[PDB]
Amino acid sequence: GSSGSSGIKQHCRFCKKKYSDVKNLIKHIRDAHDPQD
Ligand SMILES: [Zn+2]
Repeated sequence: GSSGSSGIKQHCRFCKKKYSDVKNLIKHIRDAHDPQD
């Protein structure tokens, strides 16, 4: 009705992908991109 229904939005700008669970996003990057390294 009238209430900001929480909803996180994480997108791998790098590959313009989408991951429901952020935890996966991080693992996906360090696995594919791995820029930090
Ligand atoms: Zn990616």
